[PDB]
Amino acid sequence: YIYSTEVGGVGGTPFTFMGTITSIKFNWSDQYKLLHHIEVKFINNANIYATGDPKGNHEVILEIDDDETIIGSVIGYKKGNDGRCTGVKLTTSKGKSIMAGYFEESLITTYTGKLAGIKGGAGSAIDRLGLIFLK
Amino acid sequence: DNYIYSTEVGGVGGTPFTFMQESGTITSIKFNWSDQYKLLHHIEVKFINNANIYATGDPKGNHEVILEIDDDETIIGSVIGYKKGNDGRCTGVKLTTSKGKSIMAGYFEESLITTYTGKLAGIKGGAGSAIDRLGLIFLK
Amino acid sequence: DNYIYSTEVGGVGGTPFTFMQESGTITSIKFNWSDQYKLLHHIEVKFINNANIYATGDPKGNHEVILEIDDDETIIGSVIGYKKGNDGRCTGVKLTTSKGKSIMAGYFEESLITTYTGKLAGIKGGAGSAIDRLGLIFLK
Amino acid sequence: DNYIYSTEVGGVGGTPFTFMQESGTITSIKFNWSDQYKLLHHIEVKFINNANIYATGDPKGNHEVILEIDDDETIIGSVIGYKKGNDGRCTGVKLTTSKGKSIMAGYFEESLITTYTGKLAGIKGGAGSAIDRLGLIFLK
Amino acid sequence: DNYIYSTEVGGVGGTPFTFMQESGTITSIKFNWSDQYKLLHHIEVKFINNANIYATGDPKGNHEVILEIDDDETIIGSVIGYKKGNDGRCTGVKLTTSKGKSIMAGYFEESLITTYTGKLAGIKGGAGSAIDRLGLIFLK
Amino acid sequence: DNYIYSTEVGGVGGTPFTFMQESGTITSIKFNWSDQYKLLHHIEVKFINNANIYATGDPKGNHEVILEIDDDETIIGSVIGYKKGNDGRCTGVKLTTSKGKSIMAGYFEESLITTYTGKLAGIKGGAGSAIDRLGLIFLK
Amino acid sequence: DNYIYSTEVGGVGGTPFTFMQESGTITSIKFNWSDQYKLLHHIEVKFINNANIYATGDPKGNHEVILEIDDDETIIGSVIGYKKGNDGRCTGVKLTTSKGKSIMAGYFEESLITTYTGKLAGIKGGAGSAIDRLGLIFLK
Repeated sequence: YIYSTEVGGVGGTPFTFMGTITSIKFNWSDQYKLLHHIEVKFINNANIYATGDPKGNHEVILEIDDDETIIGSVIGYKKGNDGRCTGVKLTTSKGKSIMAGYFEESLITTYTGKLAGIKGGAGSAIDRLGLIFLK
Repeated sequence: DNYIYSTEVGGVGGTPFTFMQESGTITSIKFNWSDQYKLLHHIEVKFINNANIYATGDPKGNHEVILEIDDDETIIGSVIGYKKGNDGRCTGVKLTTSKGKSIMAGYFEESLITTYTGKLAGIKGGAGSAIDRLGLIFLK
Repeated sequence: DNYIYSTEVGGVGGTPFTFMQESGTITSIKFNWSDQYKLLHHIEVKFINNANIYATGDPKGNHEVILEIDDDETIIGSVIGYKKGNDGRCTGVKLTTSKGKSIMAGYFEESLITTYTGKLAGIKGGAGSAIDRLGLIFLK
Repeated sequence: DNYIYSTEVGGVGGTPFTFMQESGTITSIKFNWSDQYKLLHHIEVKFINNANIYATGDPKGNHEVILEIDDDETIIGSVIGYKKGNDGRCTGVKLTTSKGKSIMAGYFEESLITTYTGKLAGIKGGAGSAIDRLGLIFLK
Repeated sequence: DNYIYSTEVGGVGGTPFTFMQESGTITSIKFNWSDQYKLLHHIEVKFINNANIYATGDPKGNHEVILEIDDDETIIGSVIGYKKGNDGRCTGVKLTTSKGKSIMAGYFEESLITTYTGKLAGIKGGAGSAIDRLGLIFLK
Repeated sequence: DNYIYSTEVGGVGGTPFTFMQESGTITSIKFNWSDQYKLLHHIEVKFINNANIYATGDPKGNHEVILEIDDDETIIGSVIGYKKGNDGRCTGVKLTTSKGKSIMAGYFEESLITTYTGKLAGIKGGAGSAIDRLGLIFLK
Repeated sequence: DNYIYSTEVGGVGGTPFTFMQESGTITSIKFNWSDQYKLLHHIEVKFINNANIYATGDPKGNHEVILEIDDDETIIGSVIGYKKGNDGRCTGVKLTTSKGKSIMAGYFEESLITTYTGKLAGIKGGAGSAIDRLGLIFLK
């Protein structure tokens, strides 16, 4: 497994969810321009692993075929100890793509391959998010 | 199953519907929608080797689109717009086939899902005044 | 039949027409339409190895387009605009062939169908003042 | 005989013309047109291994375009703009070849035909003040 | 000949020029033009295995462009702008080669020719104050 | 060496830095920059098989970007914006890899370098308040 | 020679320069230019297996660009802007390599040359205050 850089702040409760992700969901707000909540289903598992309070007015879901990889990954975030995740654009190997939240401060173009989990911290909002892939 | 169920999105309201055939694939599908309420209201679905039209929800909407689908043609680009929550609704659908055919009906102002892809084999959900909830279904 | 029938779309009005030949395929097809009423009004259709012009509905409209079609050339992109309902009408047609040839006729302001694809072999429907109803037909 | 005749479009007026060679192909084509009247007025056509210019209609127009055509080069995109009816006229022509060459002449404000495609082998029609009527011609 | 002569376009005025070799192809070519008069005024042409610079017409124009041409590089996109008539002139030239090189010179406000294509092997025409008349020439 | 040193561009000011590892490559890089001063201010760099974060210059800037880089992924498109002269500075960087990944940081209003390409293996330069000077380094 | 000389363009002024090495190729190249005078003013050129910087003309200009060039990377798109005449000057340069790298320097307001393509092996010309005259040079 390959662990992307966790970006955003140091706040909120630790989460680590790690089969392959076969669905992912991003709750976000216009009022605060933050990611607030994430859920993640796995490949042969009905269980929904979730984190942070879904207090936001939009959500998007990306379903992901068994053979489909992420080729284009970007997380928007505010940098610093006092930080937060603000947005995410993902693009797959089949042209599928999702845009969530805002990109007004800092960015990371992450590592690419088959998305295998996420890790970070979450409270009111998503304090910190880093992706995980295969080789 | 020999089948992949997309996430049913929208609300928990209306009457359960499930359209599939023992060895059939969707060969045609229709979406009624309104400008006044920005909702999907009605759906119909024919299948291969079967004249029967399976329908659901009240077609009270002022537009409709139909996609016919060749026997060997797959869905490669699928998106459902919807309002999230227990008290939710479907608002729009874009489909794109494996032959460049594309239909786009509805509004996408709140929430989205980019679904799974393959040979469209049925739909599942709930419907009343409008389409409360919709999830697609594919082969392997 | 050795034939695939597109959904006839539009209303139930006007006189039934059906154009197909024992061993022809459509070689030419014309669409008359108006700006004043935003309707298809008239259609004509020549066939391979046959000089006869098969026509329907009154050509009262201020524009027309013709698509000529090579012997080996297929339809890959077919769309009919229409008003839905028992008291309905066809409003427009975009066709695209397998050589990049394409025609746009009339208006697409209410409802659409993306039809099935193959070698265009005839048309069927009803016509009066205007084209009440149109469905295409292909080989397999 | 070994030839495909596009539909002659436009009116029934002016003097008959038919330009073809026993085993030759058009190697150059010219279109005179006006801004004042938005008509094609004059055409000329040389053929392969033959310096003679076959011409028709009065060149009273303020623009002209010439398409030269390589020996192996085909027309893949052909369109004639025209006013429909017994009382009709040709208004414009777009041609596109198999090397990306293309020419645009005149106006397309009333009616169109997307013609048949292949190696252009002659033209036929009628011409007077202007080009009353034009149909193209191809090999197999 | 082993050669294909594009149509000389423009007027009948000025002194005859013909730039050719028994076995040579243009290696470079230059177009002088003015903004004041919107005409081509002067041309120069080197050839492969010949240090002679062949020129014609008075270079009284305020811009020039040069296209150098690799040994294996062909013209795939050739156009000459010109005023038609006995009393005529060349106004512009766009060339595009087989390596994406291209030059644009002068103006295209009246008439055009899309010429034949191949490896450019000379030019021929008439020139005085300006370039009265220009035609290109290719191999087979 | 086993390397290729791009040109260090910008000024001669600040403290010398050099980040390289004995048989390893940059696996991640970060650029801090400001809107207020239109400068690169700080850089950090992780390497393959090494948890250490090597950094330089004061991160007083209001934006940062990070590029992670797969083990087999190369830089194919590299550009550094900078103010030239003894009293100079780096103002921006665009990088593009062999997987379409790309990052933009800072401003490009004065001077540029399109660098050498291959596997990014370290950076070298000088830094103080800001990044006085930056040059990249690749594997031969 | 085993070398191809681009046409030197611009004026006849300034001191002759010629940069070439017995078996090497340009590995780097730099263009100083001004907004105040819209001229190229200075050029520098490193070569393969040689740290020496060969330069010419006074760098009095407010911008510079550098193109680094991989060992196997060729120029596929080369253009020099210049004022023509005995009293002439170079105003700009666009280069494009065989890896998508490209640089734009100075102004293209009067005259151009699209040069010969291959591996850049040196430059020659004249320079003073500014770059009076520049021609490129390639291998076979």
